[PDB]
Amino acid sequence: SAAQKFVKQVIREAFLQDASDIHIEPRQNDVQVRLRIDGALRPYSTLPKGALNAVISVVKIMGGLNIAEKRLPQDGRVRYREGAIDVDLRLSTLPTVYGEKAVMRLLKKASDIPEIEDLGFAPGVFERFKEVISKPYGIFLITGPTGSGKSFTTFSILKRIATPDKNTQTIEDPVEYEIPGINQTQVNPQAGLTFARALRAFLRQDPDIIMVGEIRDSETAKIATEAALTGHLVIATLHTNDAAQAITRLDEMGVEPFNISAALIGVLSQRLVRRVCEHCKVEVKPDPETLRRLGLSEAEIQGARLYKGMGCERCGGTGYKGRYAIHELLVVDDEIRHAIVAGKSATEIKEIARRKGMKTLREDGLYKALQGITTLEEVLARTIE
Amino acid sequence: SAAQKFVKQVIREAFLQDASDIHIEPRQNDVQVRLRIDGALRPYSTLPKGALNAVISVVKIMGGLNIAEKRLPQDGRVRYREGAIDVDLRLSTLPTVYGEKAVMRLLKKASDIPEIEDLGFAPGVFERFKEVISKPYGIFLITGPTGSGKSFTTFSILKRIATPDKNTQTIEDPVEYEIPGINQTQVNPQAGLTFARALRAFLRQDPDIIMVGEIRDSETAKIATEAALTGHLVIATLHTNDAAQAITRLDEMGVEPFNISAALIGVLSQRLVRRVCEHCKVEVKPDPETLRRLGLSEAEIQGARLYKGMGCERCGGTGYKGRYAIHELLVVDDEIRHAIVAGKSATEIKEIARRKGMKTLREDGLYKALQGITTLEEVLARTIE
Amino acid sequence: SAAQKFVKQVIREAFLQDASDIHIEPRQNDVQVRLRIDGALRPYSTLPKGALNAVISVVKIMGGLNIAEKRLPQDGRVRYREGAIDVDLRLSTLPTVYGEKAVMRLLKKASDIPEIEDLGFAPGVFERFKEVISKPYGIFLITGPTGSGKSFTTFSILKRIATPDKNTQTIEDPVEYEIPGINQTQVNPQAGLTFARALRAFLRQDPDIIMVGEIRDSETAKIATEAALTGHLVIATLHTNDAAQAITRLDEMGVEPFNISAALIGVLSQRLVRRVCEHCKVEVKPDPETLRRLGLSEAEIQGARLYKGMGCERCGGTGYKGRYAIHELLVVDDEIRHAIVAGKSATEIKEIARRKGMKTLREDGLYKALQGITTLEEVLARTIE
Ligand SMILES: Nc1ncnc2c1ncn2[C@@H]1O[C@H](COP(=O)(O)OP(=O)(O)OP(O)(O)=S)[C@@H](O)[C@H]1O
Ligand SMILES: Nc1ncnc2c1ncn2[C@@H]1O[C@H](COP(=O)(O)OP(=O)(O)OP(O)(O)=S)[C@@H](O)[C@H]1O
Ligand SMILES: Nc1ncnc2c1ncn2[C@@H]1O[C@H](COP(=O)(O)OP(=O)(O)OP(O)(O)=S)[C@@H](O)[C@H]1O
Ligand SMILES: [Zn+2]
Ligand SMILES: [Zn+2]
Ligand SMILES: [Zn+2]
Repeated sequence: SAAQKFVKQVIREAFLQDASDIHIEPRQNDVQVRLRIDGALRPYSTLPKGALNAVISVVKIMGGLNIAEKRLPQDGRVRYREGAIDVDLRLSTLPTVYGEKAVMRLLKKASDIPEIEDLGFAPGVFERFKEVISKPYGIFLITGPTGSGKSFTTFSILKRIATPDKNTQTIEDPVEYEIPGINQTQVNPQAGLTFARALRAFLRQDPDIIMVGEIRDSETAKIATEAALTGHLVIATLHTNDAAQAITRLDEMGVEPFNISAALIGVLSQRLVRRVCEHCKVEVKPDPETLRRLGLSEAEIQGARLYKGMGCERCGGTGYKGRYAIHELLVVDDEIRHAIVAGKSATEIKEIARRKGMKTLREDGLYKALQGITTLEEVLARTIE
Repeated sequence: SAAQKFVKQVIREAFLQDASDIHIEPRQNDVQVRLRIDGALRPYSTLPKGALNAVISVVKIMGGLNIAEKRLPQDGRVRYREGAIDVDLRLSTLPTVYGEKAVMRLLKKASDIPEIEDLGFAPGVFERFKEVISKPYGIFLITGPTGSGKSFTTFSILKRIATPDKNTQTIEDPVEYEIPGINQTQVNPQAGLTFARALRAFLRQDPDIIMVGEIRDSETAKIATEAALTGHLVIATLHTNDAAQAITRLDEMGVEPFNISAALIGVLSQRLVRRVCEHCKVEVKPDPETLRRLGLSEAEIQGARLYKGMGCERCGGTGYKGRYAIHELLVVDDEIRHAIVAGKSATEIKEIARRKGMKTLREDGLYKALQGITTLEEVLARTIE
Repeated sequence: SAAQKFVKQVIREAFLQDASDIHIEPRQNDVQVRLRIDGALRPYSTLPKGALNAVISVVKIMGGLNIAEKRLPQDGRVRYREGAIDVDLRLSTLPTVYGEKAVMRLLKKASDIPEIEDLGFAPGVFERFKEVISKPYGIFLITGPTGSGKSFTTFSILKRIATPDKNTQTIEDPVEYEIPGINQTQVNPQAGLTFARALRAFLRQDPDIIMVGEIRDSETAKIATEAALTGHLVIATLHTNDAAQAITRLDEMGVEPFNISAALIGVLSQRLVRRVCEHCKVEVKPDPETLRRLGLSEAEIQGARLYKGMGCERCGGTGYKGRYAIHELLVVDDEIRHAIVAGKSATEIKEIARRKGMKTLREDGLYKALQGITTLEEVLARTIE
């Protein structure tokens, strides 16, 4: 067909450019198609309004979606294959004013998961991070907004840690990609298999490592914490702007600070900044007023260099190509446990940690921005500085 | 054709007078016709009682309603075109003791939606408003009664922030304006497309900005907060007499307070006041004693220029033409976060917010009455403070 | 049948090596079986993928699990006896991506039933325990999670109170031990001999002490309570984490509040906590804030020491050797009854009880931990939320 011919090419072009998502959107007069690359959407094509139905058909067919239904959202999955390329897609259709909208999400593979040496950790923090994950039990929290690289990190860790002498059990919503040598369980709300329900079962499963996909309940916060106290390694995900507030979040979710204190081994706060395109990279001579505001001594200010991409055909005008990770790693020690009990605020916990040598998201992004890995713009945007 | 001539004229006059609604009311010995202008009903004309059924007939033909049925309400939509007039009309017929009443609403378009610079924000509030909508994720609430300008503000915001690198998704009941650049979806009961069912689907649609037209049920209030939590920007409308009560209401609706404190960027409480007609505008010497019980200081009573419109042909005698918005903008910071958890009252929150810089509705009203934008009574009639 | 033979061989080999746990894990092309020996998982054997369901059915029948239910976790206990192979198995089935995973833990072979003086009650709590179980009649509830030591405690009580001048009748699912001096009846669902059917018969068997293995009906709860009212002593097992919630549990099962208030002598809640290896004990300097937060008085904090096992040859790798029980004893008085009728919450009731001097599991666990019986972390794990 011609609609079949379009879906093949847009998926192929997405796989070739490492696009995260494909948006097929009807509008007043046309159909716009967009690709998400490096977290940001780009224009790809524009179709005649009549093209919409046939295209939606091709997509819905791939995922076993009902062509008859156009009044309700639908959800499908397809293992898509075209000679060279092989990728799973999650298809989503949504009724819109101008007709159904389709979104195709290209899922990653276990192949794609990095080793912990290739995460982007600075030299000093890397050795601390290597240490905290090597502990035999406790709970290690990874926090940040969606698209922060949190899953990539958690599985990077599990890739180094889940050896055959251990049981590695995972609760996930959904399971994105299957990992060899660990046990994975998928949340099933229709059946009633919730995060809290599966976690309770894990305790009956002789676990060694438990991966909690996401902590939203009080209930899962307690069980995840109880697994930790029981003597297991717990890797879980929380949604917090900061490392320290993960401590306060657990308190508000109802974990008493003495439980938190006896189980929390460390918190990692992750954000994902965009990487300056190499072809169109250009030095910008910077601004002493910022750098001043992130109290970089005025000895490290005129030594400092900053960079931006200019936009070229090789980055679609973006000035960016690929992404990089920035890290705020809070390691729990004997001065911090005491501050968790006694009830210090997140701000107070953080000043202690920083005074021990914790680098913040800002301070990390900046160190990477002074290498031209990313722009100062991107750093202040994803964090708050 | 005489009834056709009347309907033709009254829509023409409503159009030119910026009239929300036309009211055609059967009364004991006549028919009364009123225009709502600036939110206030206004006498337009009187018809002789035996002319009712001809006029209702014209109105029904326009919206394709049944003439035979006079015992049950009816509803229609017409795209009205006469001369240079192009308006969408919503038609309502309803049996009353003296016959059927008719209401025709004149609908606005996307072109009527202002730029955020033209929303009427005081300069100190406007800079904070801007910093609130420019955040990457979180939930921002716009509260107040119907006809307060909630939608105008919402889309004004989306005009500035729904840039083409982002997915901007809408759920609405109904979709009012057709907006370029964004994706809109309408609630559909008959198909089972709830607010909550739509919103659940949005989370598999790779969204950046989410707009929830109205939060009515407890489930929708939870999913929108969740979506904010995970890393999405959410703009939603709520009904509260006060900015602080939007916090409390989410609580009452079932949202975990730790989730509220975590996701909430801010609240905007809004009303509409009437502008002083400036063909009537006559300066009025303020009464200091009355301006003192109203919490204004001695400095503010100086530099106070009050006005009242002495009715004219252009303002229909009311002394007012046009409307203006008054604002109460709660910006969430850490102290408001700690008070949201720990279950402080709305009154407690409010006093925190003010101490931190928030102007109440009354205060923003008074401030603009001293600029002669509006009059004192309008401020007092639109604010219980 | 080939499946049945495999399961018998694995349990045989686990038994003989003294393996802790047996793991049957589906994989992508493979069903992998692992044994945990001396703390580590070792590879036992590999089964083809198409053998998975056959094996899972075998182990489900052994633990009385549902074969049909494949998308929820299940749990059962089994006593495996084939020849010299005699071992209590805890069975756990977990839904995973490649199918159901089954885990079987080999339980430490049950020790002989002790005197109530060796159950490990605190000195003060013990005097109350002794006083509750001396009562001539009424119902005494023993409650807690699976493997709490419930059955072990009830038979220890029966060891003391079941005297030859009394008839002591027992309804069990199933019968575990072989105690002299008493009469024991096992539930036969096949024959129609239910918990409730037996309990009505017991009232025609002239009893003195009745023991119900489990209350999981309304009718059983109602008959057991009725038996307590007429003037029989009833020891019964519930599965509630909190002692005070066990009262609410009976109300949910339909027992009239006034029959609960008149019959309930008290409720025992217990946990099993791992014990520190004596040959390996070290002193830990505890944190005053933590102790304070756990309700310890300033006098007690003064010379408080805590203990940990470092890992010793005697205790394998872990610093723990054997178990000990912690207790929470709710003794019903006149005030409690008044709360039950016109029912206050389990929270209020627990408050009242604590005000009358009732020790909590954590408080009980703490003091035992303060003596070196166990670690705080073991105590915190079994008392969380
Ligand atoms: N360290 C990294 N360096 C560069 N790119 C990365 C890195 N980690 C992740 N990415 C990319 O960014 C995307 C974000 O993926 P994720 O790791 O899932 O982030 P996440 O949203 O925090 O994970 P979730 O939502 O908890 S399942 C990945 O698909 C990769 O394309
Ligand atoms: N800032 C403003 N200044 C002056 N007039 C305004 C302003 N905002 C809105 N209006 C007028 O007031 C009318 C009602 O505003 P809306 O925003 O549509 O009402 P709303 O009830 O607050 O929100 P809804 O219920 O979702 S339409 C608009 O149609 C305009 O005519
Ligand atoms: N106070 C105790 N100290 C040491 N070990 C105990 C104690 N109580 C029980 N145990 C042992 O731990 C196991 C406890 O099992 P039970 O006493 O049967 O518990 P239970 O509460 O009946 O569990 P369920 O739900 O009936 S399977 C038994 O093997 C006991 O031998
Ligand atoms: Zn470039
Ligand atoms: Zn005028
Ligand atoms: Zn030891």
